[PDB]
Amino acid sequence: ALLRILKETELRKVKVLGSGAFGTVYKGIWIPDGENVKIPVAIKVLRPKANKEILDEAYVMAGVGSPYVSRLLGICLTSTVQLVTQLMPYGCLLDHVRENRGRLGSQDLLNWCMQIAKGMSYLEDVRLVHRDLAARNVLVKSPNHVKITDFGLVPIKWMALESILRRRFTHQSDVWSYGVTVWELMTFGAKPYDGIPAREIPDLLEKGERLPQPPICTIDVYMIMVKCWMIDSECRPRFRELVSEFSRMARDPQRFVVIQNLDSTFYRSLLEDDDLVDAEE
Ligand SMILES: CC(C)(O)CC(=O)NCCn1ccc2ncnc(Nc3ccc(Oc4cccc(C(F)(F)F)c4)c(Cl)c3)c21
Repeated sequence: ALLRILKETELRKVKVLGSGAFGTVYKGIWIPDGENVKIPVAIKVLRPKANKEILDEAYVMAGVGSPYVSRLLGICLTSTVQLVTQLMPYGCLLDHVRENRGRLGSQDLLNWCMQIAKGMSYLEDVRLVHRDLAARNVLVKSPNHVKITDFGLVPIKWMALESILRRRFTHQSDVWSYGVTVWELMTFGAKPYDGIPAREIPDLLEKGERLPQPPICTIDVYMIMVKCWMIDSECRPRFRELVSEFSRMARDPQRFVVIQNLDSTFYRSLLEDDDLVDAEE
C-alpha cells in the first residue's frame, strides 16, 4: 500500500474543462521529475469525516488497473486535493454518443457495453463499489476503447431502489445503474424518465413500471435491461454474465441492434497548444 504525491511544479499549463457538482475539472501537461516524459492529464479538484474517507478510497487505486478502468496517477496537494489522471482524448461518452447520433453503428455500440461491463467486472474483483455508474462517467480513449471513471461520493434516476430508500450500495445495485447506462446508449443518449420528476420514481418503480424499449433495440437486448431492474436484487445478473452475453451479441450485431447504413468536438478542441503513449510507467 502506497501513494504518489505530485508537486505543482510538475503540473504544467493548466486550463479548465468544467465545474461539476463534485468539483472542478482541468487539463494540463505532466512532467514527472527525472523522467523526460510529458503527459496529458486530467486534474480533478473537489470541494469532518468525509476527508478520512478520501484515503481508503484512492489507496485502492494502487494495484493493477483494468484496460477499461480509468487509472489514477497520483495527487497534487495544495490547499486543495487535486487528483491526477491521464487525459482521455475523446472526452466523455455521453457527449460522444450525442454528437455521433447520425454516424454510429451497432458494431460500435455493443462493443462498448461489453467493455463497460468488463470494467465493472474488474472493480467487482477489486472489491470497490462504484455508486455513480452512468454514461456521464464513461470516457473515450479511442473510437473503439472506453474507460469507466469517478467512483467516489443526487442522481436517483440511475440508482437502484434500495439505494434510494435504504441508501445501501452493493455490486448488484451497480448493475441497475449499468442497465440504465445501456439504455442511455441505445437511445443515442436520451435522458431517462424525462419529465417524470424524481419524487415519484421509487413510488412507481414499485408498480413494476420501467424505461421503454429503445427504438433500435431487439427484445434480446431489451430483456437484459429489465434483468438489471429487478427489485429482487439477487435476481439481477452477475457482471461476468453480462460480459459473456454482450460478447455473443458482438459476433452478429445487426441481428441484435438495428440502425441504418465519426467525430468529437472535444478532441477537435485539444488540437491546439498540447496525446499518445498510455504511460502506466
Ligand atoms: C465537463 C466536466 C463537468 O468537467 C465533466 C468531466 O469530467 N468531463 C470529462 C473530463 N475528461 C475528459 C477527458 C478525460 N480523461 C480523463 N478523465 C477525465 N475526467 C475526470 C473525471 C473524474 C476524475 O476524477 C476521478 C475520480 C475518481 C477516480 C478517478 C480515476 F482516476 F480512478 F479514474 C478519477 C478525473 Cl481526475 C478526471 C476526462
